[PDB]
Amino acid sequence: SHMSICTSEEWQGLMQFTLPVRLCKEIELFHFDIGPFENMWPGIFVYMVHRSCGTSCFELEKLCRFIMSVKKNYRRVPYHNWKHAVTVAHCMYAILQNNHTLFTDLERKGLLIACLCHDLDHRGFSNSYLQKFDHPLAALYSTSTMEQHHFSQTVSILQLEGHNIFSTLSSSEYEQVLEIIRKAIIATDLALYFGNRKQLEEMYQTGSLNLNNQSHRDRVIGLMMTACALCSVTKLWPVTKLTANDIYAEFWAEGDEMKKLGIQPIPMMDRDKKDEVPQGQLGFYNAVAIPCYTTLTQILPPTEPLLKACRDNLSQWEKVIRGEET
Ligand SMILES: [Mg+2]
Repeated sequence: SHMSICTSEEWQGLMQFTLPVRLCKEIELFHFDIGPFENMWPGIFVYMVHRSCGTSCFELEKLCRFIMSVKKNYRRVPYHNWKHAVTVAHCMYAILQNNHTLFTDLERKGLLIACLCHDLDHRGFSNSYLQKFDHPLAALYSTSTMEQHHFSQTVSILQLEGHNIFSTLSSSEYEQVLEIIRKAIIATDLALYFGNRKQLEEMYQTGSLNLNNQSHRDRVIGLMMTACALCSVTKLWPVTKLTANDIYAEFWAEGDEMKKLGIQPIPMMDRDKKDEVPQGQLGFYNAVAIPCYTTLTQILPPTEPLLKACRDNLSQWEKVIRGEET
């Protein structure tokens, strides 16, 4: 399937990697920023998998090959890259650690892997772009185009020799974890978030939400995936601000291509309309981020720190709009 594969030096190096003692405590916190520790990113993921799922959950050799090959199949784009993948996986780790027994062993291992793989082989182009210009991917995947591709990429990596970390699961559990991963990755398509959140909010307010109901579990997991995928808005302001720079760098490049195809891009993707960014961020926080973390906190009380951090960043964008930026 034209997948990149890690080298022996790469996965063997990870196998011997040891995570500094000081970071063990930091990694448990919601606001942890992996940014200053690039060389340790693969190791941080191994650590989280081991703490959440156990050191024997996966054959170590296979897990290290899987991780280093996943890294190699993320592209050098400004935002939807390897750093983003590990950042999202860490948010999931923090959510799971704080709500551990609400999720099964199968779900925790599937969700950590889904987060690491949720944007696999992203090229820096949105579903809007692929569908507007009839990219082959849009023909193959009519909706949630890039997300269906990310899942396909995930399965392709598992299919590489010695990379299938899930093979030791019974045939029933194997099928189940692949479905958990497929649904989780598809849920990262923000187009689906709006309806999912509205539904969950109503089930919560009316008291019909039932975690013993599979469809309800699927929706809760979907909201968790959205929360993790957007977690840059829950970091300390300087981190959130720096990440916004990368997000827009990617958007502006897409907008440049649209102009070449004769189409005016939306203002958010127009590098000649940067003055509109602060209000654009306000709109995103009000329509997507705040409601997401608000409903997540209602369903999973321990995730409240994400909501508090999101609210703090909304306030920061409001300060920018008032001309108080430093
Ligand atoms: Mg995505």
